[PDB]
Amino acid sequence: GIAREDVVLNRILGEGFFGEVYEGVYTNHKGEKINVAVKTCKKDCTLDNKEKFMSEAVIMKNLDHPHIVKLIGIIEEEPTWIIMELYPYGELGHYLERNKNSLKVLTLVLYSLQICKAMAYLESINCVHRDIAVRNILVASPECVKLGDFGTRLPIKWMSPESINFRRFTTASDVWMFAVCMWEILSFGKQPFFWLENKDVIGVLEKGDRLPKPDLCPPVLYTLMTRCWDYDPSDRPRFTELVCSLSDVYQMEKDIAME
Ligand SMILES: Nc1ncnc2c1ncn2[C@@H]1O[C@H](COP(=O)(O)OP(=O)(O)OP(O)(O)=S)[C@@H](O)[C@H]1O
Repeated sequence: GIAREDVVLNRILGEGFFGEVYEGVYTNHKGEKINVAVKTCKKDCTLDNKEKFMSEAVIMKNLDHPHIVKLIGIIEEEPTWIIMELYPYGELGHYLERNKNSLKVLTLVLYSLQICKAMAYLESINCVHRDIAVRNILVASPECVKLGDFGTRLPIKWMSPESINFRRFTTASDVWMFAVCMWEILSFGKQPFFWLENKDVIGVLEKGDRLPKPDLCPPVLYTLMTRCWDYDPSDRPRFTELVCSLSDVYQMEKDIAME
């Protein structure tokens, strides 16, 4: 496994819920130097938050999809370190903001498809991710993003009506939220319903109003987003079907870009 000696902290990366995340270098059993992010848990909330820290680590440790953040190892002895791959382009929302002028639709559709592949995997195990948003999606390379580790100020503007109304979260509410994430991506990181305050969102939804089609979003893709935002969760597509529709859209946008 991994030993603390094999991991050195170089700078701060940022504050996570449970504690500071640092940038470091892990050295392999083969002597390879891997750039890592090291998650830390603040020496605090006795058992409960510290149990939740470890429990979330073990899930991510068992997760292995090419478009979910990669857990490299866990150092359990106090102070506990979770070693993740470092994703050098940071958060998708920031990365979309910076590269607004040069990103084309092909790529926006590709990031959407990647996330949706990750969700199809989660869907296969009836595991609900409740934080499918550009702030929670990391950029591994211009062509590769990874869904972060996020499955009580709730993300109301990202949430399905059932979730806002009853705190029900199912794979179908993740489908609703995933379409909101597509909307963020296609809008270059705008916050959904930025023009409202949280308390106002449900009532807008309840009357059938939806996020408008982003300017660079193909109509075919907006129709997919529309189906995702069906009020009735049974009528929303499943992720396995989104993956197929999204591959088709991607393939069309590539041909269009190439010709
Ligand atoms: N593998 C990574 N590569 C690059 N930046 C990362 C990585 N993991 C986290 N970050 C960044 O570190 C900061 C926050 O870490 P997060 O995991 O988002 O915090 P969090 O979601 O509260 O996580 P925990 O487990 O709850 S502390 C943000 O800047 C993230 O973008």
